[PDB]
Amino acid sequence: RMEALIPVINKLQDVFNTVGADIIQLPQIVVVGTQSSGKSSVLESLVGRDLLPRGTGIVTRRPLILQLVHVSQEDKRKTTGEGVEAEEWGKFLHTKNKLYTDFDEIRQEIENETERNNKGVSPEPIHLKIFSPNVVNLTLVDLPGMTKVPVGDQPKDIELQIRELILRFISNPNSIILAVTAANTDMATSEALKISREVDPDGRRTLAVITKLDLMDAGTDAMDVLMGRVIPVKLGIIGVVNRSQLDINNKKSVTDSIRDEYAFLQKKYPSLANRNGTKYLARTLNRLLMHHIRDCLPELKTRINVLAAQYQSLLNSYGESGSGSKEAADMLKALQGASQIIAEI
Amino acid sequence: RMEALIPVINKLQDVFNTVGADIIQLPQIVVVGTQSSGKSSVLESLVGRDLLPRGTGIVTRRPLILQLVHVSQEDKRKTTGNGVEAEEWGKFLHTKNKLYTDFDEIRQEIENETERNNKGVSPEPIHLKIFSPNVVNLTLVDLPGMTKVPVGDQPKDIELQIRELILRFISNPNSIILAVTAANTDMATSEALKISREVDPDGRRTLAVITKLDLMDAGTDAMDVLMGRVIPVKLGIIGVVNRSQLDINNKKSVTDSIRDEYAFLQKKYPSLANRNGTKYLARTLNRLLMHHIRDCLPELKTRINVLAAQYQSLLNSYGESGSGSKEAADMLKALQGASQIIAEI
Repeated sequence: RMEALIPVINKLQDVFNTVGADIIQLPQIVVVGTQSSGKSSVLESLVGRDLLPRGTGIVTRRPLILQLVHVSQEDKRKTTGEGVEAEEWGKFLHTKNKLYTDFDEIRQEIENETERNNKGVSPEPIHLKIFSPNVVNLTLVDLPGMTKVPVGDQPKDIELQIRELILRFISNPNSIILAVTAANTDMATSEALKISREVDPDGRRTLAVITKLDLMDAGTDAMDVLMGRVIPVKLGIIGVVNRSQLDINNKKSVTDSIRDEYAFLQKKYPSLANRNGTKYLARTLNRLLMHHIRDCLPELKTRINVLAAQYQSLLNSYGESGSGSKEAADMLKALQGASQIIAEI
Repeated sequence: RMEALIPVINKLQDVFNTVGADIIQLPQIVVVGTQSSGKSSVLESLVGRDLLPRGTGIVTRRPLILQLVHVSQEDKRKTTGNGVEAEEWGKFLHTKNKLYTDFDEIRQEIENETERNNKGVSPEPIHLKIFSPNVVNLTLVDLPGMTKVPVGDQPKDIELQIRELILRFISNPNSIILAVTAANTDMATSEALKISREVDPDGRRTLAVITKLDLMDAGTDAMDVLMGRVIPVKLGIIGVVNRSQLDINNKKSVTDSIRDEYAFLQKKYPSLANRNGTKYLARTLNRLLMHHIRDCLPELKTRINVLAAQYQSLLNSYGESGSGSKEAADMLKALQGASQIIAEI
């Protein structure tokens, strides 16, 4: 079937990046949320294990394009450091074709690049492909979390740069914003939903994810929110119950968590349990991204053809080293690779 | 979707094999046809390139379990023995985890194992997994081709052994018979269809494939056959136009071949072109095998548990080396692996 489009857009995310993927306006999902929104837990429940750096320190302030590539369970490698085959592995773009079978080394490597003009915030994303038979085909551009208070309600000046970086990605007209908000907070005044209404006043291209449903105060529930009566978003409202830090320190598996999540949703939200949960979240994002890329593909393949022409006339106006011409030349070479990938189905 | 059943049965096809998979009655598609039925071309049009041994000699007289495993185009290997990422590769069960990037070396291995008590025909199948982004998830156990004339109409007595090998596989109640017949032959007296009516009088579990549609005599066509007015099979009759030996020697690609096949079907069979062709063949067989495995799965995992019980009582009757007890022990060990693989979805 011809909805195998996610790997093609993955290749486009790699062929640009350095030359600038912003002007291409690639169809992708931008993950926005605060730092106590369980944002890292929503991603690790899709991966199926620990991955993201779980110690704060002074790091984890950099975009992370997470590319989950589904494989069959008969597709295995040799463990890094030469038998015993590895069911899952990973590849960083900056390390080229180096293999990563130990997920502790993968998690270490994510933190090794987030720390390396950047005054604490760097716009350059980290490209990481996770090959696994337990994930669906899905790509998520993960952005640094905001503070749960507005910018003026906290001292650190660097927070303005964080919202600048977020607006840089969600200003993409072809980006789908996945806003993550906790249930034990005032979801009508969420920092994730608030900043999404800036580039998308209606809920046209925004899907809301409500986390930590079991951490709400006694006597209330998210029934009014999970039924589409509170948050004005139009791509859907999905509630999940991810792993807590206590579960991770107790080495609870994602498999055990999604099972206990289904039980929590059947007891508390029986009439809504089939449209919520981590399993439903991954299935919806896969279909949502596939349908979105297909709709934006004819626009994208014209966008590449128009941009290369205008960059060519930009080189001639430059005349006959030169940093402006070197920038245009590299961009023209990236568009040549982009046109080849689109041409190959 | 939880149609991850083709890799599961692929693992079962490997976990048995040595101990005997006949009594397990695995859900699989058995390809039957004559020497000149274009059966080998129907297999290479699904693989997408040359694969099967193309020199006769006196060999290729063994079953071939061909397991096409789809991969994403970002899933590549190192070439056996230049950088050069490998989009496709292969692994033989007898060579364990050895990699095969040169497809000429893969063809060589098929003939190295098909030649190695057997008096010209060996029931031991050759297990070969082909990982490729240009194939669909599909498994086809290919059996040695018969003679175009009946057994009594040719001198070699080994043909009786050939018919026995086919009847051994298609007598499986859970096997789907893929009958391959040429269009320039009398399909009412086809050697492939007639042996299929022995184990399957109606076309309950038989799909007919008509090849070489462009090789029919002037003034005739397969319109009466592709409309279900001739061959009494019930899973469907699909006609294809595969590469000839002239096209293979001229290094024609399968992409160009299916290009000419679609054009031929628009000219000669305009009202039926939509339900025929190689693309339709792979798409139909992929759904056909997936649905068949899902229908046979609840009974299959009951069979494994019952067989293990009956093999246990068989050991007890044996009492207190011994080839009969060793056979029962191996079957209990293989069924132990089968039960674990089935338990994991």
